[PDB]
Amino acid sequence: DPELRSWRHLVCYLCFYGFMAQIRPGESFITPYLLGPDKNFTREQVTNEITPVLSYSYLAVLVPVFLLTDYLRYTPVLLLQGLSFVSVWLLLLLGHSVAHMQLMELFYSVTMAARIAYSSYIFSLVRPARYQRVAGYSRAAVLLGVFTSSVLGQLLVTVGRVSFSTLNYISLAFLTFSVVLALFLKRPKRSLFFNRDDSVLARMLRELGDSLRRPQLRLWSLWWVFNSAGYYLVVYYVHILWNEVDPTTNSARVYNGAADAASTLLGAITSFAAGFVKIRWARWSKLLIAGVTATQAGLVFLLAHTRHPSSIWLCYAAFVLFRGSYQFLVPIATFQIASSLSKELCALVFGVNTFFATIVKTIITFIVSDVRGLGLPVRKQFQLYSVYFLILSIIYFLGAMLDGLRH
Ligand SMILES: CN1c2c(O)nc(N)nc2NC[C@@H]1CNc1ccc(C(=O)N[C@@H](CCC(=O)O)C(=O)O)cc1
Repeated sequence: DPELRSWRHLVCYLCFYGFMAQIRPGESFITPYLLGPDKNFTREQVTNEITPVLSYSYLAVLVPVFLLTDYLRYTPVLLLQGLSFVSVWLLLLLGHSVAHMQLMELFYSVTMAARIAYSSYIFSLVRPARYQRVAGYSRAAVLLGVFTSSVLGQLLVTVGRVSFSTLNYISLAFLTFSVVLALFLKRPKRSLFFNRDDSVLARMLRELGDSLRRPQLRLWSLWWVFNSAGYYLVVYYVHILWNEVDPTTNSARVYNGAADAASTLLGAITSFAAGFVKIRWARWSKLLIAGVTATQAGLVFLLAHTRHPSSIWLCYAAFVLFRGSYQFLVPIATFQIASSLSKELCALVFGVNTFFATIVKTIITFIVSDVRGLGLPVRKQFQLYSVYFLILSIIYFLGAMLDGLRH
């Protein structure tokens, strides 16, 4: 056992690493960079040969990372997420082939699988009497870092007048700094599943079928599997659609970072406003899902049918409201699933729901989006995503009536 770190030097460093690990100013401007005059990629190569590999590689690495997150005690995977972000921005700046960007999506899928490597790091690092204050400060440092990277990426592009290549070298400097900050993180001695000194598995399975027959876990897991698979299929491809609506030559008029900083600012407001709604609106739960999914059905339809370049701000508003609609139902889903679950059980169910949502996301993106399937453009596949939410909101509205008139 090593020497214990100072407490104020620990929380001010977890909230500084969790702030600096989100600083990727050129993250919202990857698609205007790939579809720009610096990359030599067709519009049909980005939406049908590169971006479906993001959902393929996410399915392949979600279970290896989630096991390696708990086996390696959450410090090498926070380093793997930092080194895969450098490998994304090294393949952005030095990659020219389509296979160089399919590899880039492979490295970005490692970082998306390691998004829980920081939320579960401070869970095992901090004692439970001190955890909810540190998890409040950390989460408010993550969503401040996600906000201020899109603001810094927008101010460098619009006000600063830098190119997308220069912005990705600025983003590469903020990402090598996040690798150095991940080296000085205190590794925990025991983990939640594998490193525990002790069975854990036996207990889990035995305490699962009791919790599997809960009408709120079984309802919101089906939301997490299907209504979140269609969510991320919009977020992957909305930057390809914004490059089609307003195909500007000047990089300073792109405003992808202002539309992803506002969706983070609205995503933090609706997630805060959901915390006073998790319990008192849990009875009218299928009607809340069917009301938001039908709202997401109209916003994705509004994205797919705005064709004039002057209505690019309507496409920016129909995605800030789309991310605000989804991030409203995430604290309600996180509460109603993990209410009567253990911490080992809630880590399993949220990992299984994210895995099953990645199977649905892979099945749709192979049929609808991939060139080996249909090979649809981003407008004709956003019309299929619009009727995907409309099919889902009708199923939840029938469930809010065929289980709502039985009283
Ligand atoms: C970088 N960006 C991108 C892009 O713009 N264009 C292509 N072709 N490929 C890619 N690769 C990945 C990424 C677009 N795909 C994603 C994938 C995942 C997220 C994501 O984790 N969103 C989180 C919020 C975290 C955040 O704000 O980044 C959410 O819960 O909605 C957001 C966008």
